[PDB]
Amino acid sequence: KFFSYILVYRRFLFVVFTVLVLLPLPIVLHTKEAECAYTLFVVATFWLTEALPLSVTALLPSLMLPMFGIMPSKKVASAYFKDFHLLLIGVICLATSIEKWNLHKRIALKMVMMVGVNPAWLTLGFMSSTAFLSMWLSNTSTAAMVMPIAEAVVQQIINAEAEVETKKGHVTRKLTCLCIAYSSTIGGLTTITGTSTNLIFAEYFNTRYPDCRCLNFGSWFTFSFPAALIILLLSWIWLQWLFLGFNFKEMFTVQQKACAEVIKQEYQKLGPIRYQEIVTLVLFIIMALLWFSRDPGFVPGWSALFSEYPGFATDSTVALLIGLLFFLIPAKTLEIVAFDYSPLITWKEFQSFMPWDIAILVGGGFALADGCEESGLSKWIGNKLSPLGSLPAWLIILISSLMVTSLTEVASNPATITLFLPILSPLAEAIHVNPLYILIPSTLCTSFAFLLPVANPPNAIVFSYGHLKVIDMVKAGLGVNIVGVAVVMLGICTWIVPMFDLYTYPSWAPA
Amino acid sequence: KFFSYILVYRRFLFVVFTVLVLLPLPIVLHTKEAECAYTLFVVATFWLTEALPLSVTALLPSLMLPMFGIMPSKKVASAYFKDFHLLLIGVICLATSIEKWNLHKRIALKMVMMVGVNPAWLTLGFMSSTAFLSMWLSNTSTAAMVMPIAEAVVQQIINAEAEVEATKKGHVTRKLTCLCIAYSSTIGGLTTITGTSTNLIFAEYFNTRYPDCRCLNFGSWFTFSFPAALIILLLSWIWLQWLFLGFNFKEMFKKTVQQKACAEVIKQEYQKLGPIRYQEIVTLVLFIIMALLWFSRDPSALFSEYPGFATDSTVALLIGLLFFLIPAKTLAFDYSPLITWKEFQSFMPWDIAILVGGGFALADGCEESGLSKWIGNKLSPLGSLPAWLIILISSLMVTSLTEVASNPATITLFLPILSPLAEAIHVNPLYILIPSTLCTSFAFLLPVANPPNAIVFSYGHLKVIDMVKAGLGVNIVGVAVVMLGICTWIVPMFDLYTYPSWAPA
Ligand code: NA
Ligand code: NA
Ligand code: NA
Repeated sequence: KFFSYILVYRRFLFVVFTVLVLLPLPIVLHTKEAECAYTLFVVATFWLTEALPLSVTALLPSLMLPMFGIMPSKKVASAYFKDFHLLLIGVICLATSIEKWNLHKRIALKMVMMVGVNPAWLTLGFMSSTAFLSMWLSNTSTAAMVMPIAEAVVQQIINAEAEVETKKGHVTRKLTCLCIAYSSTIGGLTTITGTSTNLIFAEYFNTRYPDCRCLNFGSWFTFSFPAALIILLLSWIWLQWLFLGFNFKEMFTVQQKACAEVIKQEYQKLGPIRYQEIVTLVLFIIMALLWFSRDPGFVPGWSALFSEYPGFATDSTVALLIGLLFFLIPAKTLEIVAFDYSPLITWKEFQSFMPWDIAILVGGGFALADGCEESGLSKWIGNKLSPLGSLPAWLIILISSLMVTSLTEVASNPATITLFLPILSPLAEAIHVNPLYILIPSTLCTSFAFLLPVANPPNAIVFSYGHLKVIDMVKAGLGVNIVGVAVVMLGICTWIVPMFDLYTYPSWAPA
Repeated sequence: KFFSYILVYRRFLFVVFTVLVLLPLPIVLHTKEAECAYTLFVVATFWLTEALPLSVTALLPSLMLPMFGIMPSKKVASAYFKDFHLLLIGVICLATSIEKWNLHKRIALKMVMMVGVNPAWLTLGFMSSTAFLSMWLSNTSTAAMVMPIAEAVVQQIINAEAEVEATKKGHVTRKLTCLCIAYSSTIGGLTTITGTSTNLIFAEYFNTRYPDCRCLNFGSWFTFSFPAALIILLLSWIWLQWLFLGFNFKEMFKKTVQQKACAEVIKQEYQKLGPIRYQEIVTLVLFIIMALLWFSRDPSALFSEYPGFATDSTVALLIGLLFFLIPAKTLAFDYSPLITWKEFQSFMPWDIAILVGGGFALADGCEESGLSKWIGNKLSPLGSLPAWLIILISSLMVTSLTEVASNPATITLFLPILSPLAEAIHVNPLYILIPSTLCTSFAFLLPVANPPNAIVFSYGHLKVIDMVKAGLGVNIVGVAVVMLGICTWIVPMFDLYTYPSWAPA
């Protein structure tokens, strides 16, 4: 009798139960830092299991932090719109222009005609291309720009699968989403400028250790490319096994010819390229080049033109500058010339197709991280990590790597690395084991945020495309994170200590 | 030829021309004040001319200020989201819950049954209800909540007239109702500190800059705002009913063959709605809980160690998020929470949020660039003119420049300029700040002036010339009434003639 009533209203009952069961944490402990811990636990629990919509959960910090007195409501609101949101708006303008004029369909059909009919090679090509392109621009930018093309490819293959005559389509869409999202292994690990975490680490190391000049482009790549490539290959294998099937003999039929014929027929139906598509392609190229030319790290960029106000113009300035141009560039004339022209995209079309839910979710994650920093919660974890000097070096490395890769779960990678570096470096120098030996694994594992969205902006951008099953993302991310941690361990043990000389105390380290 | 190509591409050519022609100012002056002034001029020109979408123009500060070097892009992005947006989200949840479950039509039909079918009495009732709601709710939230109900009212009125007969008058009535809601929202907002974010910003600025002064509170603000608000509301109602429908003398005070038929058909519509059911009542309960907490918690008294941490936006979020988990319908056997995030997303004015954030960022860049100090220095020699002429000029300037920028942005821009000016002329700071704060809310000429105007104009019944014609008269009436109130009754209560002890010498 009552069992059915409990089963039907499981979400409401679970929400109430998890609010009340963690309630003793604030009242007990004299209300010191368990309030922010309780807020984080409740929000994370609601994020793991779909008790509430993800954006509704992201709005919870705006309730909990002000009432607990951790930080004022004005500051919590100010934390909801950040630089990433301007970047997202700028990129979404371009994405709307791409999809409205069927440029994505044309690119997808051309790519399918060229190579990649087999799903395994298609996924491998997506991962390799996204990983290579993310070497230079950013994780967020590349994950945002290459995702529409992959979605178009998958949609076109699904449409052509009819062959003049399902469960496979959605699982392939999830696999494509995850492989685009998880292609952070090359995008930032390999190059110092690839990710934010790697610029912050380099700046901190140079400031704290001016004598050591080993960290530069062409030396980060040497020790980081093998590990990142191994992670990429193993993650591709793991994703191809988890979703769909893996057969060794298949990678090592008339349906393929029928699909190729359908794809060719559709491509011919597209016809010659249009003016709007040409303009959109040119603006895409200009945006990508401007992102690449901000600060390559080996040659001066255009930021040297502004070499008086450093850090003022970020990637989002480029995104906005090239995206707002879509609202004023003429697309069609209303040759009657009745009233005026029309823009490439109108605000009506931009309001839709905009991931407002993703913006709210990332804002909520930012607010939660800021609330954790404001209270003595992150500092508490860092101070708990400090008294491990008596432990062996490898155990210290493993504990630090796991703690960093699990604390970047709910906080942005730059915030986690900026928090942990001042904590680890005195700990590294307390023992005589080569502070790089402990700094490298932590900064490598900080970017391994493959679990849940909002942890990494690429994850949220990919999550924006409707395949909102968090449990699948968690299942894939656990394996990818384990693979990444294992490969980082193997690299520290094998490849990195020859060139960085991580076994003995260096001269540049303080005595 | 050339002329036809210029005529078709008006907006593109105008945008390029305005960007290029004002470039001499930053190129020659080489000062941060000039660059901020250039950004202000470009944004204002695009807002009046509407060459670019209002949100697209609002995003221009985040592209211009970082490039000019005024402040980093991170600060500009941080300036786009404030407590007003949290309040807006919290109240849009409730508005979505009201509209989805057909509560707006029920309230509309009950109101029509109560106050008959005469358009002027309906307009009076709408203005009174909107003012009462905006006394506690923000003007944007008040408009978003109220406007669907009046849309239902007018749609039912034209339906009844068409069926009884079996139009231009109905279109005029819809225009008048939209304008009256848009104005009355702000008119009610002027009454209280929490009615508008403009009053909250002014109050916090006055408290921070003048800690010694403790005059401002709910009671004082109500005492010197209620008479002016009532007079302005009544005169604006008279102006609106004279403009569109035409004035009446005695037929207004005082059944017609069509009247009983319309009442009857409204009655059958009301029974066609059916008895009140679930997915309602709970909406009313949550709304009255929101209002009760709004005028009970903040009249606090429970969170004393943290004063000002929890505000009306916290209560709005607390009540609104309950619309995402309370079950509505059975069936996976998972229930329905009375709102799906898709429904909230297709109701939330994201463009309004971006526009207000852009205004906030532009104002913040205005203080950071130092342009506000330059404006205050240039306005300092106003001491020669009498105090009444000084306040008249200040109020006229504020109400003229509030038609382009949002009310909170305008007030937060002008407070750091006006407050030192009051101290310089050795005059009571309140004597200058209060009229300016009251006249800041008088933004009626354009949809960009305040978000309620944009919400009203979004329905497409109104057009810009009618809004301008009504807003000019309402603004004149408001300025005159505010000046009269300052001259007559506010001074005896506040002793504004003498220089206060809290103000620096
Ligand atoms: Na990257
Ligand atoms: Na993270
Ligand atoms: Na305004």
